[PDB]
Amino acid sequence: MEFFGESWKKHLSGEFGKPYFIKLMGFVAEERKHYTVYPPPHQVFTWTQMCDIKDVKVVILGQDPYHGPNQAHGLCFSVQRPVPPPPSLENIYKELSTDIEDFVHPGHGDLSGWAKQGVLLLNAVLTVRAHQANSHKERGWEQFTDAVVSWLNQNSNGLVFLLWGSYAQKKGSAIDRKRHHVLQTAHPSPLSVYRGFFGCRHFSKTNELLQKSGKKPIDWKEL
Repeated sequence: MEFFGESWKKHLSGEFGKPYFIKLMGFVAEERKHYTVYPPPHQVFTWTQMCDIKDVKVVILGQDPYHGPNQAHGLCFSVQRPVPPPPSLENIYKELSTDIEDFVHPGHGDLSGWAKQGVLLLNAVLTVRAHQANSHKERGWEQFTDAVVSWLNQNSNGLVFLLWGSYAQKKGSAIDRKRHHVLQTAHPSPLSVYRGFFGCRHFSKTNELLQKSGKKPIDWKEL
């Protein structure tokens, strides 16, 4: 697989030969003949290029990639310059400013700095037709990302999973809470942020949990 991180390729290569995945790649290829699909080919697996698979420490599960021009770049919640941070990400920064004492709003929404430190920003569906939310759901991506979550669940220890919102909580329902830490709350979207996300303190809690398992904490201000 191209544009796919080496360490990830070594452990997930088995998925590449399965019927559902081969069908999925065919479907996405067909879609790109007739539509603009985001993210562009080289950014569909950005989440595998930022850090080694064994350096993953924290997992944040998302649902669908952004469907507007230049927004999605392979990481959930993240947008690259010059796109302004979406409402959900602004709410994430708000929580961070009250939770992590040294947090400074960077004025952009590119979360590459977190990905570099082992924060896996994984969407459940990895492509989308331009301007059409959820247009690529149930074509095989969910099985693939379930396989990625299953691999981490069984081959890693002491990961922190942040499950925000209904979709993420369902997808993360299979995580072994004896081996990993699971923090749950409402989605940071303006529509639900007041249902628990504000005040969840997931960022300091994550660092506290990482230390107790002997892992290096995330420097959340490092964006």
